[PDB]
Amino acid sequence: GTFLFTSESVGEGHPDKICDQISDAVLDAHLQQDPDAKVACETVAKTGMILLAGEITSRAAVDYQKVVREAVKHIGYDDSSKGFDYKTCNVLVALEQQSPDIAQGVHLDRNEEDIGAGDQGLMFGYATDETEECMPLTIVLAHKLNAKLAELRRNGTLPWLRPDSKTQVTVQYMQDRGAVLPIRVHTIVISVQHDEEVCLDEMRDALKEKVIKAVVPAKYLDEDTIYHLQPSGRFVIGGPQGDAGLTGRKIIVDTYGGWGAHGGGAFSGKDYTKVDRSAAYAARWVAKSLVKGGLCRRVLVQVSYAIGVSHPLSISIFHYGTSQKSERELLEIVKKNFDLRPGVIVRDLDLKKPIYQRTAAYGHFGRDSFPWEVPKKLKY
Amino acid sequence: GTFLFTSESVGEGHPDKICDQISDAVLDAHLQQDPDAKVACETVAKTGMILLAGEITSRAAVDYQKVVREAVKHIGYDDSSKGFDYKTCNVLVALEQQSPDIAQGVHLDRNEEDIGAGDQGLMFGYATDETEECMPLTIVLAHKLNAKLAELRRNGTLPWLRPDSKTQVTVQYMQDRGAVLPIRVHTIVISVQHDEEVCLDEMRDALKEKVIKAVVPAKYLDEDTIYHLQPSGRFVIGGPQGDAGLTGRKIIVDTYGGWGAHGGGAFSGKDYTKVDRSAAYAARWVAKSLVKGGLCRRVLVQVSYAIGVSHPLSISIFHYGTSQKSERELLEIVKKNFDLRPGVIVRDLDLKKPIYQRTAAYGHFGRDSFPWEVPKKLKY
Ligand SMILES: CSC[C@H]1O[C@@H](n2cnc3c(N)ncnc32)[C@H](O)[C@@H]1O
Ligand SMILES: CSC[C@H]1O[C@@H](n2cnc3c(N)ncnc32)[C@H](O)[C@@H]1O
Ligand SMILES: [K+]
Ligand SMILES: [K+]
Ligand SMILES: [Mg+2]
Ligand SMILES: [Mg+2]
Ligand code: NA
Ligand code: NA
Ligand code: NA
Ligand code: NA
Repeated sequence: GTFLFTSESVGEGHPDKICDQISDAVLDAHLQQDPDAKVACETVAKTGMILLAGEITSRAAVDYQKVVREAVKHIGYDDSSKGFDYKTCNVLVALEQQSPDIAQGVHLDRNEEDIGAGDQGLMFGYATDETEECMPLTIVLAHKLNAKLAELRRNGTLPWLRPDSKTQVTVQYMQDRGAVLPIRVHTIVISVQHDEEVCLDEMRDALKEKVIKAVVPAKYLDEDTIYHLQPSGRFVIGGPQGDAGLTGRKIIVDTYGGWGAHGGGAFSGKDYTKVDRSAAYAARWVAKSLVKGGLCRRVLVQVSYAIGVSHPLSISIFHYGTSQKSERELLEIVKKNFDLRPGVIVRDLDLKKPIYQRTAAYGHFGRDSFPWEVPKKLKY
Repeated sequence: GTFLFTSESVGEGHPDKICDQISDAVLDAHLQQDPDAKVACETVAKTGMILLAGEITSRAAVDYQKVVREAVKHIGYDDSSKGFDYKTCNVLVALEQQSPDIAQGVHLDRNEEDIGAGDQGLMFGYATDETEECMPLTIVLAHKLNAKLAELRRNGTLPWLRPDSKTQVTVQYMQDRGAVLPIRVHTIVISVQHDEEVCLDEMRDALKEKVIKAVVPAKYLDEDTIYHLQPSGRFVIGGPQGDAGLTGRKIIVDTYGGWGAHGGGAFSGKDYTKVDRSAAYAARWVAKSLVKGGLCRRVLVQVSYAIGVSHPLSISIFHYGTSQKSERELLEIVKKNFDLRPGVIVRDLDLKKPIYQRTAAYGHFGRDSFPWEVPKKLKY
């Protein structure tokens, strides 16, 4: 009756995550001045380079040099010895206006509530009662391991740490009438960029004692748990120098860690009219509302859109057998309680607010009581 | 008992797909000369620009200008009137060697069969008996609609078509003891870039009569089917000019269209040591082998790895209730019949062969009898 499931997370300095954070720093900078900015900002990172490419139509005056460099500073890349330095790297900009053909078909001369979806696409939300925050334990633990690394880097207790990290957690679960129950941690991987001086044994001991034991409850760890700590043996070169980064290349880290499903679209760098983001946030909100409302223990929600059309083309509910109500009944409850037009989601979830950089590391869900994490009280 | 499910596909000229195809053209060019090339080539596209960024260590001598421009030519962007021209666009290259720290931890001085995984990560394979090729009908139809557009563009019967397109198909299904049975097509979306002269009514009529009816069996279409054809109303600006493209931004189009699951890693531009690709191909091979072997009607396979470690850290089988055998029994069959070390997968699936550009549009699975699509006969 038991099975394994694995999820990963990455740190703030993983090169793809750098790009997500920069893209959302750009979005936030625009929204601070123009709440209706149309933003589709992709970021690419390689040795010494941040490139911004995409489409922005906005009344804001944004200093891209400053915004990019401040984001990199916050992440911690502040010296050539670390492989990347916000003070001295190249920032290149290839940004144009939003296509007028898109604008006319999506939002021009439309009532805000009746704005069209900014694109076609499909999106999923997911929730599971296995944690209070309604997220899979595998990814929660993986994120917290990366957060702990950043904490110990920033507080100076492990000064050999650098910002680029990856973690991976395999949990053994039991099945429980469609719900899942975590039993134990089967395997943990941690890889983190480090300075030239620290030895492998010092790092592996610190990762076990000061990172894993600080994060993972002892009840989940036992004599059989497998640890792969600095498994490559050496990780001095890191950040964009070690591996090119791009926005939207961590979409499973950003969401459910392999659980649930994904429609494919990236979140970062996009304003609310891009339903890839807003409708995925709304679908999470629906899923979490169903679980916290006691209607089911685990649920997957699909929605889809066509460019220029406000109402979703399809809505689907999959409850894994964890409700007394049928999926059809849950779908009817959802349709009676939620309006998933993007021009309504923006109001319900306050999606013109410049909080997006905060979403761009450690997952978009299960944290911080963002609006999509506050369940809606359902009438049925 | 019925539900809706939606999947999308994109055409060869969608800007993200352009990048996937270029990344895999670069990979193939290296593999033609050096079967052991280490390749991690990301591509970015915006108005007038293809940028290559990443890491390649190879004995090949590759003319990146030629390889990139030939790929864009094949896609069909050959004139400024179409928004992009292989003859005149900018090709910029930011390629460095593979990090020596990665190389030493993954493959240097290792027996090929015992090469480490090139990264940590998780990967999924999926198969469903609802089509002969063991793929979801929603995405099969979505891909075929894009292929039909390209066919009618290239044969001159719809000369107003351009290469950038997106499609989306919503199917109504019945549940059948964990398997799924397609009933009818509920909604179809098609958006395709077009010339300045053709009118909306001509396009919508052609898309219904010459594209949809040519692709979708009439038995699935009825008076209730909803058609969103050129729903934005105008799509003259397209390709990278309309929307920036990046490699690895169509990972759900590349795989199962929202069905199954995804571990997050992109395929294109990566040689076999990157388990994001090779282990996902192997997991598809496992899933399809289980379904074609009669052991189940629908199955999801998870595998995961740590950088530098050859054997997977976890393997999991989820059969949706579609087998008489337990998931544990299927897992034991898989473990007895498959060796999922990357240095064995490469031999079984012939992954040094330069066929990767062929995988980079219309999905990596369900087509062309690639090695991962030829089931393994299972002993149990
Ligand atoms: C293996 S390259 C993909 C990711 O793995 C990490 N990485 C880079 N170099 C190493 C290394 N030497 N050892 C382990 N992980 C690494 C970085 O987070 C990078 O973005
Ligand atoms: C809306 S931008 C995202 C994708 O949608 C497509 N697209 C671009 N412009 C339009 C348009 N005017 N109408 C419909 N789809 C478009 C292109 O495939 C692009 O990559
Ligand atoms: K990369
Ligand atoms: K884009
Ligand atoms: Mg990456
Ligand atoms: Mg895209
Ligand atoms: Na274990
Ligand atoms: Na819509
Ligand atoms: Na319909
Ligand atoms: Na491994």
